[PDB]
Amino acid sequence: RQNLKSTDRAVQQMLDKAKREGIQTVWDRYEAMKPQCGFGETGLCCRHCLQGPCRINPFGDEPKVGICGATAEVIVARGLDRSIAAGAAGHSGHAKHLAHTLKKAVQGKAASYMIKDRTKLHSIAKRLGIPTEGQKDEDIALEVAKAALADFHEKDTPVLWVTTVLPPSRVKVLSAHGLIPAGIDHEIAEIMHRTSMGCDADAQNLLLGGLRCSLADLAGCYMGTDLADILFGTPAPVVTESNLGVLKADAVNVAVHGHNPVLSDIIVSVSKEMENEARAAGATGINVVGICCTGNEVLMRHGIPACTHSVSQEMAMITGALDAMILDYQCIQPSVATIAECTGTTVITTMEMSKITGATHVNFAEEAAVENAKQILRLAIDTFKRRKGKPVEIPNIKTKVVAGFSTEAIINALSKLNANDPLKPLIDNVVNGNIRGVCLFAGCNNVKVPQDQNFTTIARKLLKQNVLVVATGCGAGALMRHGFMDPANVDELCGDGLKAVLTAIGEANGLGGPLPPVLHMGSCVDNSRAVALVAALANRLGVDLDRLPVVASAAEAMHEKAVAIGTWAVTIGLPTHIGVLPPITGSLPVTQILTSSVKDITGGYFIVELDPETAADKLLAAINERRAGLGLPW
Amino acid sequence: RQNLKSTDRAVQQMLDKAKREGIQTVWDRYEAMKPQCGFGETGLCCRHCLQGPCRINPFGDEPKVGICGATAEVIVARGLDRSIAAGAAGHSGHAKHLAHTLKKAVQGKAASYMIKDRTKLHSIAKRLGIPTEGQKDEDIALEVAKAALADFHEKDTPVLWVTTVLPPSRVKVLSAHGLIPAGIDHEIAEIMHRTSMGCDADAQNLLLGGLRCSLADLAGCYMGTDLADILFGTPAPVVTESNLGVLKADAVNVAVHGHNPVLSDIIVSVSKEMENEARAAGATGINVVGICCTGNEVLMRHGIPACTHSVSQEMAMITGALDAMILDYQCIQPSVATIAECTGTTVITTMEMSKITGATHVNFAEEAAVENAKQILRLAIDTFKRRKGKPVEIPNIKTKVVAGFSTEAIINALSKLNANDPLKPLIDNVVNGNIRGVCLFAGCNNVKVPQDQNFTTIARKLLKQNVLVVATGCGAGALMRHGFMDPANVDELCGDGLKAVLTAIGEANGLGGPLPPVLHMGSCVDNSRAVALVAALANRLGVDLDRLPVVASAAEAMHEKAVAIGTWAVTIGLPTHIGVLPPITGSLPVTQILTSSVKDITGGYFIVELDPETAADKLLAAINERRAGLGLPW
Ligand code: SF4
Ligand code: SF4
Ligand code: FES
Ligand code: FES
Ligand SMILES: [Fe+3]
Ligand SMILES: [Fe+3]
Repeated sequence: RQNLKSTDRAVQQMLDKAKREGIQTVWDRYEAMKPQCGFGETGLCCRHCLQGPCRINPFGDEPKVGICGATAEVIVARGLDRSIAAGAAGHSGHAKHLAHTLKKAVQGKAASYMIKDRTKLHSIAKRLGIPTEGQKDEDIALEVAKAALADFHEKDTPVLWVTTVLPPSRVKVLSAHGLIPAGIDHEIAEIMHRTSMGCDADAQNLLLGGLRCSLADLAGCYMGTDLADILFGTPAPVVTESNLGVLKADAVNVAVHGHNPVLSDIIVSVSKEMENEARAAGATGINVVGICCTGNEVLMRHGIPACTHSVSQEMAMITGALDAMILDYQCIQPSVATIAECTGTTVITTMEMSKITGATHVNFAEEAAVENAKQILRLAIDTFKRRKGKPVEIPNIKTKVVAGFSTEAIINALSKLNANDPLKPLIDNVVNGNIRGVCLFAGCNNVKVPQDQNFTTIARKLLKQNVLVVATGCGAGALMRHGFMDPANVDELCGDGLKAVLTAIGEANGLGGPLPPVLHMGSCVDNSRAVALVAALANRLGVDLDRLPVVASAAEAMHEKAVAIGTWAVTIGLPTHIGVLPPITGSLPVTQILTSSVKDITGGYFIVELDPETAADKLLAAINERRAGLGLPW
Repeated sequence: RQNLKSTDRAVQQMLDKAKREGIQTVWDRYEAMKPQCGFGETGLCCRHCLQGPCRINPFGDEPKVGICGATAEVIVARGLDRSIAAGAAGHSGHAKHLAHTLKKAVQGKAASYMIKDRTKLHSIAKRLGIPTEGQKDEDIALEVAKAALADFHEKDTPVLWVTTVLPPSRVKVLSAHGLIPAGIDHEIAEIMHRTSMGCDADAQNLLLGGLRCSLADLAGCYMGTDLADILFGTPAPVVTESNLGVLKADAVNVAVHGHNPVLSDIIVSVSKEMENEARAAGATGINVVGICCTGNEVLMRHGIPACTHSVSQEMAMITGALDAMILDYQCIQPSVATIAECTGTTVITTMEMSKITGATHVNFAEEAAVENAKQILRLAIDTFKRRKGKPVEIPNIKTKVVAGFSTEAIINALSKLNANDPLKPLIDNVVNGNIRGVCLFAGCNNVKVPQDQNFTTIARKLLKQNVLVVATGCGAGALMRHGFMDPANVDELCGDGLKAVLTAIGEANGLGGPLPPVLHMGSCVDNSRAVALVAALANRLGVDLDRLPVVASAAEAMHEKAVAIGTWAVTIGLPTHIGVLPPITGSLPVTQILTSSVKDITGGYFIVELDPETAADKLLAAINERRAGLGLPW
């Protein structure tokens, strides 16, 4: 039964096709891996030196300790810290790329890029303390780019993409515990050092370092969103579609996959100039579709329809209609390069540090972006021509998606109810119980969990209990593909209080109907937008984030990046659910820190719960405990 | 039989004591780990996301590929790259600490530190291009410290502690392959990114990134040596002793253990001012002894005797006479904190990012170094008092050690034969066959190998074949403890040609006898001194390093740092032996790159050989192939 693999009907249909065609999928590779190693599952394995591999039995007799003397506590904490550092390295590497792109753009070195959002640029400069009065925009932008790059290393200030984005009282709590990062790449390196053999060997000390590195990840996320908004525009509400039915047999279908809008944004613009060239080849046009975060980026800004996400990404190929898959980095199953031989798809890498054996590599340079995009799209057009006459099987399955809810857009929507105190109508409805609290869904799909099952099960229970639900990344992807971003489903999905608020906001925005059930706040770096919203609420209320009825759920987490995000959610003060097991259960002391005693440090805490109906109850309890702490009914 | 555990008789004696006293050692923890996991041993395990753990059978049936599609090639290369990045993070973290210390010293913020080697400071400034004429030393030093810190991040120049230390022709080869690092912490982060899930998935591309990150490690090593020489003095020839017999029952015995001379150098100086305070407590004085690299640092500069190294570090404690073990970071078995409860030793950590549960922590600040050192040494004095009346068992085993052969010191010794062309007498004797070639022994001991057995077996064979042998780190430690640094053993150990050269140099230096059989070039960062010597020889000859009859051997390697060092030795052009299995054999394509096709990229290559008599033959063949390529007899 394909329903045990994915709850998405389009994915189920393509799983049937892959099976009859003998094309191995992620689910088949998972089945072939079972049973998985219990040492790795519990975190009780270490390969940090050539005396290893070392392992510790979770229970029973020897081995009980690593060869060097490393305890279970130490081994588990060191492994977790390296995962946080790896996640930080990815989000902040993405941000660094955008900083260099902005710098090039304003220095005259990359004319395909420009300041598109001047309002965003000036507001970021003001937040950072960079003067704007009497300065040319290009000079302000150069200073912002230089400040972004300076946050990667030690200097006379800490990381400003932490200290300028959280309220002073939160920064103070963190500073008292030594948790403010000194530099993003500095912290990543310090983790790698401290976790190497014969260094840090105290679980609490190790985990404090991990919390600090998670804040370096947050800075990378926030910097990425900031810079992408300057370069490509801050999102506003947009209407599009999702799921495999957005592919079109009669078009050149091009997926943008990976992460950085420096690549996907140009593919979108250049594809429109090439419509007549695609038509000369017998297509109707070029149909750009999204996969994973770079898909979210172009969905949020341009309404490009999302094809699929995360674990099911191979299924777009199995249709037979995917002419090209254009990749930068992160979250791309390398299986795509071999599946392409069977499906005909042209898989194209573009970044020097992210190649896949068997894929075609087209170097992308920001200095030649338009030229490089045309070379890529001409490969896609050629591939379309080669499938002239082949039947394709595109499931006729799609949902309507309203998205584009940046924090600026949410504030603007609320301002239609209260022009000069936009956050107040949200707060009023929390106080009166029409909004019980807020839950951010974030993160990936994971082959261990039937695809989307945790996201939808938890979201349904929260929505019925009047929780305002926001989402990013492939959590937003799951919810969009199951109709949670279609305002036509508000009546079915939402409790009466939440429906009343979504309707009041929507009617004030001229929609004649509500906002959607779930607000799509963007890509995974755009988890930083949720931070901006929550920090703005905390500041408006004069309380810290750990007193707000706000929770997060990485319900189906996979990537090291999702571990980093969950960790900074805890660090900034949120109850944070994770719906898969991180490799921590082999140490009860480490588990106790992450799920309990960190409350006394940051006010946040992990909630590890694999059963989604139980997870929803635990998330509601966390929200309601925060309501009670504010003196509110619940 | 303790000879299967260690070839060091003092270690054997303490293993007997530990056994009868029920104190578990590293060897016992290794026995309890057997059989070790074959997936980890071969590199065929991945835990880079929460879909894992993934494994690949080396041979047979499924699993054959990771869940995301990662091949054996990819998994092996990604794991290796993360080990290189971790090694870079340690050596360069050490260097960064020294850069901040020098900066503080010359800004008036840390008066226990100063410019001790003004000649070294000016020569480093000249090498970097920093002007010195008409500048105050403190201003030159501030500029050098600032340049050191700038090499950690991207800027308008590549990493100068690579490009200014290798000859232009070598830099050109590396640059053509994209291998020059852009910034030290930048490269570490880029490795962590590219090796995270769904990123780089091409073995050759991954390994090129690893070679580049290994050059970031080299820069950290060279920067560490440079800055420590400025602050603490460039080594010159010194005579001391090694092995456990350097402990003294009637003294306060204090081991300095870990890595950074910012800590050990001050412990040495302050201990002398506290002699009368130790005597009031009934001791003869404070006897500072070394373990691991920080021991090597104070041995090289001050003649502090070395107690033990690497795998046998617990044995110093088992004597019952070790009153304190003063730690900073790296290579410290965390077992020491629990062994201390049985032996009475006071284990003291000092660095915020390297704590050990159960050890006493005394924060060390460079701004208060002397005060903090006295607090630490008073704990040691108190511990001595508590063992009044307890028998101790110090093996009466020690060797004489001549050390202090910095590259400056080697050039100066050679200059007694040829004042204005000091390298020429060395080259002349290579040409005439009195010196067959040069071999650098480097790296750790590893519990899998009977301690020291590979270092001594290989060195004996090379010395008899007239190879000039230099050593660093715990390879120098092994050789010193077995008499290879005592000039009285030249007749026994050295071939006639090598004896003739060591005698000619020694007699010209007024010794009435030879240089020692092996030249101790210092700590592990001081592998950079061997680079300086080899680069100077290459420059004098007008050839690149990959034409010289110079090889390296990490004969008993353990730490991620040793993997990084071996990798940069290959990258700079050396045949590089490793005497333990790195986790690569699960991929034949990766093994073939590292042992064969990298020759076409850098001219260097790994020689993986666990049998030391065979390794010696392979190293001699590599030397002789280089002689033949220069047209020399062999
Ligand atoms: S660091 Fe310690 S626990 Fe890890 S592999 Fe090495 S000896 Fe084993
Ligand atoms: S990155 Fe790929 S091979 Fe590694 S644990 Fe995740 S699914 Fe498995
Ligand atoms: S023993 Fe299986 S993850 Fe290491
Ligand atoms: S399966 Fe043993 S190292 Fe992972
Ligand atoms: Fe993502
Ligand atoms: Fe060392």
